[PDB]
Amino acid sequence: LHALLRDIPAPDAEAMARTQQHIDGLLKPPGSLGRLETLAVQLAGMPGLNGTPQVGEKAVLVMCADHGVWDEGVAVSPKIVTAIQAANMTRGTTGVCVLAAQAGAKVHVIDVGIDAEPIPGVVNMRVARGCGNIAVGPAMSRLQAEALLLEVSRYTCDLAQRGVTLFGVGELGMANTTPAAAMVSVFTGSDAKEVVGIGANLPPSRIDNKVDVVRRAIAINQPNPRDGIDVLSKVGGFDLVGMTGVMLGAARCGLPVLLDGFLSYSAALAACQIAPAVRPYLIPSHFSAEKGARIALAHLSMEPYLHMAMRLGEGSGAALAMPIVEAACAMFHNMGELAASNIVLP
Amino acid sequence: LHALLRDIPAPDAEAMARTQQHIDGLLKPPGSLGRLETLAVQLAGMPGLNGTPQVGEKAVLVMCADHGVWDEGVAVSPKIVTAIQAANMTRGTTGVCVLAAQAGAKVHVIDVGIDAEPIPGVVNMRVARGCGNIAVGPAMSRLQAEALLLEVSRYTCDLAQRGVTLFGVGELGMANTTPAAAMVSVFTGSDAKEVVGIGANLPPSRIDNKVDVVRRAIAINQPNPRDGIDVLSKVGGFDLVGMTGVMLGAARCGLPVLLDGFLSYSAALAACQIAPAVRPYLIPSHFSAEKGARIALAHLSMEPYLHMAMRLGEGSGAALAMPIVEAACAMFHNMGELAASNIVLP
Ligand SMILES: Cc1ccc(O)cc1
Ligand SMILES: Cc1ccc(O)cc1
Repeated sequence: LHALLRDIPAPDAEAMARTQQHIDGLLKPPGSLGRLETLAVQLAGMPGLNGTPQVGEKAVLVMCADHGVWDEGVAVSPKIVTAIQAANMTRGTTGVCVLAAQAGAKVHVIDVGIDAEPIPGVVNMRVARGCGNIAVGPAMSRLQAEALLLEVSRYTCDLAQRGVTLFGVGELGMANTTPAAAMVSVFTGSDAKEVVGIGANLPPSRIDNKVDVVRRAIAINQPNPRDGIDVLSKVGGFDLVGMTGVMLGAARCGLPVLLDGFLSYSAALAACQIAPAVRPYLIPSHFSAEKGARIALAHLSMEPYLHMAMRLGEGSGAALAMPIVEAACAMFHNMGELAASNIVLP
Repeated sequence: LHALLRDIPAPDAEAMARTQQHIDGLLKPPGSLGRLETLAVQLAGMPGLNGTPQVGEKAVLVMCADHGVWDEGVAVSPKIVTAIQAANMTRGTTGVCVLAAQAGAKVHVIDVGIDAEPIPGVVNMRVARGCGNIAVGPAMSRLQAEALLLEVSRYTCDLAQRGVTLFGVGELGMANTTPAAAMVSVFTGSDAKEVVGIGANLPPSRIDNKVDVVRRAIAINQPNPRDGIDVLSKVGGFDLVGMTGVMLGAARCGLPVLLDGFLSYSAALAACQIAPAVRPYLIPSHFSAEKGARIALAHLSMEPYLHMAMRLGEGSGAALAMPIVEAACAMFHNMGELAASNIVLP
């Protein structure tokens, strides 16, 4: 794991320069394609991409797990929905499945800690039958966190070997917006009230209790903000840990990762805390409708492309932005050049 | 034309109710898919869609024309670029071509007034060899405007007959951000300085002159803000007129139109002024980086989905949002239902 972190590659400045120059000569006024140009150069700097913006196969990794904090009444969704939906992921009827198919991406469902019998068809990396209730203790042990990180990380890089060049990260876990808020608060030094949202339609009344639970989790565990692993293990979850693992693996493999929503931003904060080298590999998708979104995004210095008021999760936003990535590549590769049309601009 | 305007259909409230209800039973927390749900219901209300969100063939209509105001030094792009790029549109090397191909849409290049010899392969609907210099007079006659409106409108509906269900609107005309700003100012009652932008890399120095030209166009012509045709003919352009025509035709045909950037917002203001019934057919794409964008959008009460800092034009933003539209349809049609999984939410 030290190795892992040690070996994350830096972006290829040379490839990026070449990229920029090529983009500048395309059939348009310089800089006119805005963030599409910026995205393209960003991809060019990614070592697993072979010096040019390209997209091979696409995959969306969905990390599923249950949380003990559910017992604190912070979620109106029945706990069993995690297991139900996980099964549904195998049948292609879920939101992320539908959008991924639309984007030509494959969905990988991973059970990192569902509190139910194992589900056939789901990748089994289960740590436990749900994590500990962060309200009264840690979610898990540091060892457990590290091991899951390693395992997911590896799994991710392995896919790379099979032609995957673009990852999407997502989750599924009833009550997961609670640990997500706790992490955000901790990492950004924001107060709980400012980052605690409605999650999956939590009634307005119930908010206060959710805020209290978050505060308690923090007071009781005293996670160290300078230690991302410490934070994850204490007030995080298996699903949160697995998402961070995808980010770590993609980065190590020198490949791009598309973020999803709020939950994903939390995992991204942890990943960047653990290894800043991860940053350049992350690509935002949409601007989540969860209350704590703006703060979390400011801390990652990220500006999403999509404003859809989405808050479903599952990696649905990631799948939705995939076409944008492909767009930047198409632009890079298929547009004609100014010089070829004898067009000369000041 | 009175007929045309008279026959624009109202949205189908019945279809929309059915839509909403179906969306509500899908495999997700109610309202969790945000604007994707809203978009879907919006499409369901469109009469040419046959009571459900669907997308058949896609087309992007690019209206090309020159402007006399070019002579006022408001644009650094050589005037001939309009004609050059128009030809390029026929070869599939332009920005909109590349993105449309990515979206599976076909590009229709229409010459409404290029100041050059006719270009083979381009649809010929040329009014004149460039419009009048709005700085010292009207762009064209009212008759000319009406006729172009009619003709484009018809052309648009005709495509509908051939399986097209989703339109994209774009333009190509050196110096066109000038009449666009004039229109915006007029319709929104905003001062010129507030809506005049850099266009295609106009140098910061040159701005002042651009602002003056806009003011002059307005003072001299005295267009009537309550009369959209009056405004278009006076301080608009052939390209601006044609874009409005696409919007009018799509609406009459009861079909959706995806807007592009700043230029398209101007045409949309005119269209809504001329026929408010057009409104429900319009769908924003991206949030253009042109200075006057926010104001123009506020007046249309529209919030774009994409934040790409784009300012190329040509209908590039429209092509880029097409996949979003298809996403909303896929969601509507392919997701499973809560009840089927025995999932019960409060
Ligand atoms: C120089 C140029 C190229 C393309 C375009 O759409 C406008 C201007
Ligand atoms: C009820 C539900 C459905 C899907 C999902 O991802 C979360 C909760």
